[PDB]
Amino acid sequence: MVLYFIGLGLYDERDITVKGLEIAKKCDYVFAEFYTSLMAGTTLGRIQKLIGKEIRVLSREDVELNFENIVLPLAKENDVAFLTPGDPLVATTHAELRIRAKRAGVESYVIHAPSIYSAVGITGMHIYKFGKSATVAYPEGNWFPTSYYDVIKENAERGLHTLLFLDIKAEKRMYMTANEAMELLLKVEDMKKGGVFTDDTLVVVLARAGSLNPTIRAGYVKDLIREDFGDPPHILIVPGKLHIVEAEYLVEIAGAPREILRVNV
Amino acid sequence: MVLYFIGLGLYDERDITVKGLEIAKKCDYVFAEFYTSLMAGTTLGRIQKLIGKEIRVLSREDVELNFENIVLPLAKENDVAFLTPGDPLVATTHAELRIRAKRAGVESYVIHAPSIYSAVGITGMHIYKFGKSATVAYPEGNWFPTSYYDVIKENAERGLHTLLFLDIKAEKRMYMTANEAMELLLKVEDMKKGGVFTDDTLVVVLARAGSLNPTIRAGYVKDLIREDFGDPPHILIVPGKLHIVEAEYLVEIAGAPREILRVNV
Ligand SMILES: Nc1ncnc2c1ncn2[C@@H]1O[C@H](CSCC[C@H](N)C(=O)O)[C@@H](O)[C@H]1O
Repeated sequence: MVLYFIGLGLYDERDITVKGLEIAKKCDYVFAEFYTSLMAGTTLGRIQKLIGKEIRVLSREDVELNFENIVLPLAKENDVAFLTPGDPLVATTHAELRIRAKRAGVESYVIHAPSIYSAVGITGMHIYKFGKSATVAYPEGNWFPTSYYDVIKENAERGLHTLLFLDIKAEKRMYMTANEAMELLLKVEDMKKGGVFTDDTLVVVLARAGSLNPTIRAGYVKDLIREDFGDPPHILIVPGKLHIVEAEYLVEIAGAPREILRVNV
Repeated sequence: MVLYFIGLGLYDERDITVKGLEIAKKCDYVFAEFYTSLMAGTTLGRIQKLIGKEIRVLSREDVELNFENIVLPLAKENDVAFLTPGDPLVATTHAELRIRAKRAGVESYVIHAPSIYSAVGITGMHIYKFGKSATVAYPEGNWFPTSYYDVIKENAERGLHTLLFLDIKAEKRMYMTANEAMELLLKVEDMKKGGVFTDDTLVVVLARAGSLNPTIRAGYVKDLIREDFGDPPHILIVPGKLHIVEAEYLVEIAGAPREILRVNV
């Protein structure tokens, strides 16, 4: 009679919370989805071994089209778990699944876990100063979306930081690197000429958040555009005007050039 | 030989990540602070039992003034952990403590935990639509803080949602309720008269996120300002322009007035 949305965390199988793990172990059936994102630091097998239950993976169609036919039926006479990378419901479409549960007469509970949305706090930048977020999507064919560029402009104009989620082709396990994102942004700038993203723009790259050894680098596009930030996933941030304390952290912890203390503060 | 920043999570001792627990259990010394937030579902004893170590609790003064004299010295010859509610680097100044660690020759690592900043996803509102965040602080003496009012105004003008962290006076066991936050906002409104926060403003309240049964309520200030949302902690949200799906969730899950379904595109 109960459905549990359980978050898996940032990177590997140990990023789930103790609460999530224990609940998952007591569920009769355990489902999971890896289309909204991937758990780059582990494998389905390792997650299964930790939970001690076989995990049935669901595709985007399985969920968006048949959630009420695949998952909910079992939740009627059993405790069912639905695992998702990060924190449940941080992905825009999963909240509606709670409504589906309701109309099916199934109780649902959410077990939270760390999300890159909150993990960016490790960049040393004040979380309250992050504005609207955006996703840098790979262009394709005659389609060249650029709304993420406008988001940076609007945030920066108000002295706010911009968190940029990078595109991912989960099915094919293809990660967009911060380098590719920087190249795309420069391309958009050349098209729009808004003076929003250039070689002189200060950016911050956070790679493999959740890991004990994430890569945290800060600096100007001209210097970081071809730098190796390690394996995915990568997150890109365009800070607004920095608080001195934010800048000091980027310099001392993220290897930012001393120049940011007088140019970006 | 190292210092660990480990989050404890939203509500109880099981909100710590498996990663955080396994590491905490192997540290030689464990410190913690419980003034940045409130974990309403646990106690020091239960946390100690789970980790199997004695925990020395530090006050805001111990940390901000003497972190390098109380914690860092031991981290030079031992494995030390510093525990905090939620995520250690979200809506705190703990990030700066990493700078102190570096300058003291101590390597530090961060272990994330669920944060209220991302947990708001359970309100059904799109995470990317949250703009700048703010804190509603208790007036003191002749001092009446009001900056949070301007944050709401700036976000709303952009159609963005506003997350409002509520004040806390740990040593006095005072946890600002959503009701008190609403009362303060109405007073600021009377002064600035910007039409930002009135009895007709739609707001969302999330209390005790992390628990299995958090209170999630949406409605007009006039109706919710005297409603009982249960024990603290609470956070207040002022939605911007709602998506249909956002409104649908608030109605179905948060008991919001069905009239908000009719969006004024
Ligand atoms: N479980 C919870 N439910 C509702 N609000 C919460 C909460 N935990 C924290 N808050 C809110 O955030 C304030 C503390 S701010 C510190 C937040 C913490 N680093 C984190 O990552 O969550 C509280 O006063 C309250 O307004």
